[PDB]
Amino acid sequence: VRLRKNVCYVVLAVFLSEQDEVLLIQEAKRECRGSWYLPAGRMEPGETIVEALQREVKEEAGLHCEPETLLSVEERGPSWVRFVFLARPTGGILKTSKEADAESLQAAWYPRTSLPTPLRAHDILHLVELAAQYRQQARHPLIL
Repeated sequence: VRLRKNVCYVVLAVFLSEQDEVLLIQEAKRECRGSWYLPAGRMEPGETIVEALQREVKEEAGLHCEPETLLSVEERGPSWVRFVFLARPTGGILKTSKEADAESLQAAWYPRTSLPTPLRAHDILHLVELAAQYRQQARHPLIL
């Protein structure tokens, strides 16, 4: 729970439902306004990694969640790190266009196979595939 001063630590949530839908958010940030991404943001000092994840999901999408696995850990140089969790919903209220504000314009569930446009960046396509693969394996355990 101690963070280095000149390091940026990011958490990102991939939700992939039993109906093969992904939870996306429509960015209110001026630097990518109206583009679509996954719930994500920067860890704050004093929070655990999973507390950060839950806060960002709640702020951006309105939902309560729990992590199911860590799907990917990425660095971009030594001063940027991202923890990409698979998460699942455990309560809260989906934050729709009714609540449009500076945290997010809306949150919405889209078919993994028919994602909205424009996407903020195309790295989440791979992160979503990781989730699809984990879900596939979980439903096909292959016990003889």
